[PDB]
This record gives sequence, C-alpha cells and structure tokens, in this order.
Amino acid sequence: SVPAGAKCRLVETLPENMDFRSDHLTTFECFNEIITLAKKYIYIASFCCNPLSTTRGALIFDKLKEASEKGIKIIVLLDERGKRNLGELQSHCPDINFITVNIDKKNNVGLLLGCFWVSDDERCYVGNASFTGGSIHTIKTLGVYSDYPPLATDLRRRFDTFKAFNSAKNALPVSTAYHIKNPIGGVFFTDSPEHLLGYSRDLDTDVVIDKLKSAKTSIDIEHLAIVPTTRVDGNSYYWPDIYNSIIEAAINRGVKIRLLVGNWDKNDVYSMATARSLDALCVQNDLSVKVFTIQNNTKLLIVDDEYVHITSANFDGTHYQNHGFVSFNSIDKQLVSEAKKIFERDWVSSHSKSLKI
Amino acid sequence: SVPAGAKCRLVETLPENMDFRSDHLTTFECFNEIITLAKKYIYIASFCCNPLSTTRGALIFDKLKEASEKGIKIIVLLDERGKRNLGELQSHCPDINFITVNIDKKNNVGLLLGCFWVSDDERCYVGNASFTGGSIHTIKTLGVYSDYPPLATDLRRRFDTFKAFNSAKNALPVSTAYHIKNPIGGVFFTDSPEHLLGYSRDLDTDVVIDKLKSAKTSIDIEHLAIVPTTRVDGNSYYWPDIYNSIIEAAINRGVKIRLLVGNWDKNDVYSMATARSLDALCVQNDLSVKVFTIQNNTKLLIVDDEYVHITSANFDGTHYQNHGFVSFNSIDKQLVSEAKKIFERDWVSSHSKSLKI
Ligand SMILES: Cc1ccc(NS(=O)(=O)c2c(C(=O)N3CCCCCC3)c(C)n(C)c2C)c(Cl)c1
Repeated sequence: SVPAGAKCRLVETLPENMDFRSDHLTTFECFNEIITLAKKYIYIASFCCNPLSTTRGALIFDKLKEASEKGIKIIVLLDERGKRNLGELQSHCPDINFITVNIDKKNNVGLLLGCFWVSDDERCYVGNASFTGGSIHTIKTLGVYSDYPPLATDLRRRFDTFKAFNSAKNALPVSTAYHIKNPIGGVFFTDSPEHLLGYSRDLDTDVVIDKLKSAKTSIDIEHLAIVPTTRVDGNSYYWPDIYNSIIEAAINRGVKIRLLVGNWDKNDVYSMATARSLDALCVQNDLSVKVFTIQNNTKLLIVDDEYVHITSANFDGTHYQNHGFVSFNSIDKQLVSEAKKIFERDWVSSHSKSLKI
Repeated sequence: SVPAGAKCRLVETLPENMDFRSDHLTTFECFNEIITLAKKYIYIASFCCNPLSTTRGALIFDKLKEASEKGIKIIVLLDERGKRNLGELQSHCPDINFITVNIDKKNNVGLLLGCFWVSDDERCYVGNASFTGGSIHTIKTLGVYSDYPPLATDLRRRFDTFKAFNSAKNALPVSTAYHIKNPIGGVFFTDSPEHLLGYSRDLDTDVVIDKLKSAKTSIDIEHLAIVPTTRVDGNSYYWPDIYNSIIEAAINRGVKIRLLVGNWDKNDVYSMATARSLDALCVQNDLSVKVFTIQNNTKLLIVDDEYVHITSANFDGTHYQNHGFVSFNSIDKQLVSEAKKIFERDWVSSHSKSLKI
C-alpha cells in the first residue's frame, strides 16, 4: 500500500538568536542526511548559491565536496543572477557541476527559484531554504523532507525541466506523476510558471487561489508580503489575484484569517496603503495581522486545518507570473496538524508584534 | 439611412444654487416635451416616485395629470420600497396607473432602478433623474433625450420586462433590438441584472469592465462612490470587480484617470480605507480624485474620448449584482465630445474640491 503523508516530515531552520524551538528535523541535519545516504546523484536547485557565508553552510559544502570526490554526480542549478559566487564555488569543488539557468530569455523577468534537493530518486527536500549559508544557519526557513522514492522521483522530473534552460550553446517532456487530481499519499507538487507548465502539471497560481476561495473556517499565511503591487524591472505591476481571494474570504465568508508578513518600507507608498487597509479590515472583520523584522524565508499557507502549502515563492504578482518554482502541497491531517503547530508558535513569538500604523 | 448619434442630445438638471451652466436641454424641459408631444402612451420607471417635493416637479406632475385625462395611457413603475408616496399619488391622479414592482422576490435585494421615460415608441429619456421633484429641480442629474423611434422602441422593450414583476396575483420574451454587437447609430442599451438579462441582451457589468480594461488614454468617472464594499442588508459585501479594472488601467497601462465621487463617511471604516488608498495612488500614478458634497445623481463614464456610459446605477457590488436598470451607451464621437465638456466643467467646479485626508 501507500503510506499516509508520503513519508513526509517537517524541516526548518531555527537560529540560536531566535526564540523558535521545535522537535522537527533541522535543515542542517536534513542536508547532511541527503549527502550521507547519497549513492547515485545529488541534484540541488535554488536562486542564489553561497554556502560559505556561515559555519553550518560551510560544513554542508564540505560534505557535498567529499561526495563529488567519492563518485556522486552532483549538479547545482542556480539562476544566472546568483552567478556572483560562481567563481568561488568552482574553485572549491571542481567535481561539482554548476549550471547557470535563465528560464526567461524572452523578457528576462522569470527567475529560477525551485529551492529543493533530490537524491537517488528516493530522498528529497522541498522548502524555502536555499543553498546559502544563511538559509541553513542564520535565517529562519521551512520545508519538508521525504525518503519516499515515488515522491522524490516526481520532484526529480521538476529538476529535469529547469536543467534544460542552461545558458550554453543550443524535447522537454515536462512530465509529472502526481497532481491535485491524483496525489500520492495525500501529497502533490504544484509548479510555476504557466509557460513552463506543459499540459499535465498543475499551475500553483490556480491551486492556491482555489484553496483560498474554498476556505470555510481559517486561513493562516506566513509569507514575506501580501502587497498586491510588486515592482518589476523599474515599473509598478498591479496583480491583486491572491490579495482579492483572501479578503473575499474574510468579508464575504467570514473566515478568521491571520497574516504574518514582514515589515513594510516606510517610503514605499504601495506597502503603506496595503498596510493601512489591512488595519481597517481587522476592526470590522476577524482579520488579524502581525509583522516581523527578522530574516525569514518561510512561505506557509494553511486552510481549514486541512490543507497545507509550503513554497519558496511569495504571494505576489512578480513570483506567480514569471518565476519558476516547485511548491509542496499536502492534505494529510497529521502533517497539516504539525504545520498548524508551527504557525501558532510563530504567531505568538516575540519576533511577531501586532501591526501598528 | 440611419442618423449619427441616433438623434441623441444631452439632458441634465442644473439647480440655481449651483454654479453649473450649460446650453443642453434641461430635465424639466425634457419631461415637459415628452408629455406635450404625447399622443399614445407615457411609460415612466424609477425607484422612488415623489414629484410634489419641489415646484418644477409639481408642474411636471400637473402636465402628466392633464395627459391622463386627455386619453393617454400613463403607467408609472416604482419599486415597492418607494411605495411611501403611493397613496399621495393616486389621490391626485386617479387615471394614471401606478404599479409596484419587486424584481427580486427570492432574496428581496434587487431594487428597481431603470430611470427612463418612453412615449409613443418615438421619444424617450434615459438618465439618473428619477420621477421625484428633487431630480427635476434641486438635484444635479444627467441623461440623454432622443426622438428617434427605433431607439425609443428598444427602450420600451425594457419597460415590458420590469412591468411583468408587478406585485399582484400571478411569458416574458426579454427582447432587444440593439446591443454592443449591433448598435443603432452608435448607440445601444446595456441591462441589469443577469437573471433578468435573457439570452440576447447585454449585461452592463461585462460591458463596463470591457471598456475599462480596453482603455488606452483617459478614464473619467463621475459616480457617487467607487468603494468596492457595499453593505447589503446588514452585512458587508466585497466586490472589487470594477474597482480592480480601474486601478489596473492606472498602474499597468498608465491611464490618466480622474474620479469625481461623493464625500465618504468619517465613521465608515470601509470608505475610509478606500479613500486613503486612492490618495496613495495619486502620488505614484496619474490618478486624480476630487470629492463633492452636493446632491448629485450623475453616473458618468468616459473612456478615451470615444465611449460614453450614462446610467442610473452606481459602480458597486449591490447595484451591478441585484439591481435592475437600463444604461445608455454610445460611441458617437460628437455625442461623447459633448459629454467630455460636461466632465471638464464638473471637475473644475467649485463643488469639487481635491481629495484630502
Ligand atoms: C500597493 C497597493 C496600493 C493600494 C491598494 N489599495 S487598497 O485600498 O488597500 C485595496 C483593497 C483593500 O485592502 N481594501 C480594504 C478595505 C475595504 C475593502 C476594499 C479595499 C482591495 C481589496 N483592493 C483590490 C485594493 C486596491 C492596495 Cl491593496 C495595494
């Protein structure tokens, strides 16, 4: 049979200078386990690659260096804008193959996110902890680890999609085995963007909005910002698709929504008006907003204590229209309950003060 | 052949205590002309009916009283909530047939607006000047008069739709002759709501949003409010469909938009957040907002100096989802240019101060 939850367990980074405590697997322990149990390959993908920035990030880079010398095919995908440290990486690991990826060469807007590991088509990690020393040591992250072969194999097919966009000289099946119409143990992957989706994969933009509109009781979102206007290039881009489905739940359906976003800029007139209007919604409706100032890459979504959505991208226009990433989705009640515990901890954390304007 | 503009001319009410001046036909002159030239019937429809509130409104009620005594079938449609003056009306005009209409007996939300006259299938008026003494004398209104038989006949078919919903005891073809796909002289009627639209008529909600998204240069709107949340019954109703298409034009397409809305309530947390965010958009984009405090029923929309939309309803959720009304639409360059002159006059009027918060 198929195990419930697809052998998935929560993984996150809790720095020492932060009051976050949990019994889940740490990101440092997760990456070290993938390298130790590696017998065939290690495929890593993220935007920026800079493990040598912290102590724990350098140890993971050393275990990965020893793996490539033992005969393990290690491929690291990184967007061509995180190419600043490329000369530093190849000088330390001549065996690890580093590949610069530009998924959007037509307009140069789409960035490579992804943020996932996969090894031997058995073990894998999916979260917002990039291959940087910060995400492993000093920055709060969140993700899921799974040693289930059928699930990690479906994630490796996502790696084959992004690998084809290497910036070198000159067929892609865009294959998937599980989606919202056929999950594996109550777990499936949503993908992005739409022009790289193919015909079988599920667009993460549609799946998130569908779960936001199908909400019945609670909506818990811990992202960096929900400001529906993000500045692409040097101009403003208005995209309230996710921002509307949330307020539609709080006003029309009376959903108790708690948003934990990062602190906004005092000079950004766009983030100012977004915040002052969320302040007015907390008075009339059951909306609650708290802000944080720490370095946190967590992108969490929980609906009705029944569905969970952990991703590396942020709920905004720039990400869900151009950026390419893989998002974790699960409806397993036992796995969602563990994610609910994480949001309750962060909501009352000392680093989460109530929104004041 | 067919005349350009479909024999349409602008009609409005400019009270003496207001600095509004124009050479167009007045509403008092318009209603008096329809009654004088009446030879068969006079069909009137509006929400509230109270002509005896002002002097000019009483004169129109006297000319209409003399018409019913001369042998003219006069039918007055009014929503069952404007029924307070019904006993006062029938006591003064026993020949005029007054009919109470409730277009929404399932949920009791949809109100009868319409706000139009039609006589002999030749002359007609379409605007926001209800059959009240205020709309004729003391309240600024706006509308269009046309003695073109093919156009007034298409408006009378709208009267046959609302007349069928009389609250008395117990087939409706919902016929139309002209729409956006087949205008008459560059003029057509959009209708509302959707459950009374039939299969041939055009929903005003779709036509307005289509013209708002197809804007290329300018958007001029003079309505009562653009607050995307209106309180139905005793609860809040979130509906940003029109509010999104406007901001999508100003931010994504850089459309110079000038909104002339009424003053908002200091205690309405919903209108407060709506205003403070329009204030932030005027700083970054080319948006301009001015507010008025006078009694004004004008509902005007001008796009690219090429399309005009005069209606009796307001751009909000309660109206374009339940209320039943008929809206005037025209693409005639000569008629739109005259409407542009009206908006420019109102934008710099003494009753239109810049939005301040
Ligand atoms: C960057 C930026 C700049 C301005 C705004 N403006 S806005 O007022 O905050 C707003 C809201 C909004 O939150 N309210 C709250 C109060 C009542 C419910 C309607 C209005 C919505 C739903 N939309 C579609 C907009 C545009 C925004 Cl959202 C973002």
